[PDB]
Amino acid sequence: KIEEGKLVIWINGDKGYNGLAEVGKKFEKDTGIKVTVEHPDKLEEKFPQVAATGDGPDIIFWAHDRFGGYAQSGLLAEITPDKAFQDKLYPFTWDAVRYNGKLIAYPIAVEALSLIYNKDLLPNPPKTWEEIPALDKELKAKGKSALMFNLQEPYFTWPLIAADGGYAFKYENGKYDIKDVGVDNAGAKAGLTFLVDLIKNKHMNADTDYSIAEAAFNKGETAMTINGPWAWSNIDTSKVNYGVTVLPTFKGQPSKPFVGVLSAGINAASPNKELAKEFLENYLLTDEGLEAVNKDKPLGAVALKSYEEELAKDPRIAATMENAQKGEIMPNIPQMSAFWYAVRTAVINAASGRQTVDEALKDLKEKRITNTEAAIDTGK
Ligand SMILES: OC[C@H]1O[C@H](O[C@H]2[C@H](O)[C@@H](O)[C@@H](O)O[C@@H]2CO)[C@H](O)[C@@H](O)[C@@H]1O
Repeated sequence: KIEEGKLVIWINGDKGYNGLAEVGKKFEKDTGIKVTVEHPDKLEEKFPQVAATGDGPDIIFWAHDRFGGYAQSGLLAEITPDKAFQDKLYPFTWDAVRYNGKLIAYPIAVEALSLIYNKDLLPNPPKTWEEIPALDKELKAKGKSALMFNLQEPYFTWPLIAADGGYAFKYENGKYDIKDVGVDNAGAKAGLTFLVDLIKNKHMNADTDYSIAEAAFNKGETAMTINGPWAWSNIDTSKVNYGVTVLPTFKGQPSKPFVGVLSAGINAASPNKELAKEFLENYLLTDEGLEAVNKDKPLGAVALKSYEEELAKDPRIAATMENAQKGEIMPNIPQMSAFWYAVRTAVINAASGRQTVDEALKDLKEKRITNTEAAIDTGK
């Protein structure tokens, strides 16, 4: 059971959890309540099974896409901020994190992937994916690579896949249709085919993960990488001279990155619901609170209007918001969990040569997605 008179927060390791501890200590200073920030492995998978026990954290921090699934399972406490508080944050930020015509979590900040490039050895970055192969050959002669990024997570390869009209679930107007899937259309296949072509011709390695790709760019071994605002902190200290720019276009069409919204939800089992609300509204979601977190590891464009006006001057955040405009907001429906688990396998198998592109994306749409939806509905 969860301890009453205490707050336990979970947040992913790539975020600024040490900054969240500072606001935690300032909270303990004022209220006498010990805040314990944690960042366990696979917390998005760990939360639901533990929340249904047994119970885990009081607050859970993750992008909005998974929260609608949590809310369906009755895991999240219903929040009630008044309109005075809602006006402090951006309206479209509240729209993401709204499920079933109801608010389920406090949104913190919005985040979208951008092309991060080393401007000392690549002063003129490529505007197209199509230019990268030839650029890689020029750099390989110098003993370096053109592009490296996490291929093990489909969040990073989605931008290219969606560039020519690849989508997850087709909307109508303020709705989504789970029967209508866009992961096996001309645009999705073309996007993935070009990516696997980069692998086939040794311009990028299929086993490249987050850690390896980050190491490569920050050590100065690759010219470009694709990542969000959270990664900027480590590049600053690495002293690599870099810039943040619009993602490469494919067939003249801009890449469409799935835009996320870091949001904090209160556990339904938590006996510290008031303290949770007290912490988030009055300590975290303030200029002072977001500074602490943002200084540790950047959040990107934040939901709080007052503080966002300050950050908007920074050209990195303009480039993040430019990539978000071209991209589109993630759905927050419960099926996004099964979607992500299914697409992940499909992309990996295609990149490893286990399946061909057409085989993987056909299997994804036809069989894999539905099997995954059945897996989580029953016990697994
Ligand atoms: O790769 C699938 C994964 O994508 C998103 O996860 C992002 C997240 O939005 C970022 O905040 C950061 O943590 O990087 C992650 C990529 O590993 C979805 O939020 C997530 O549900 C999904 O499984």
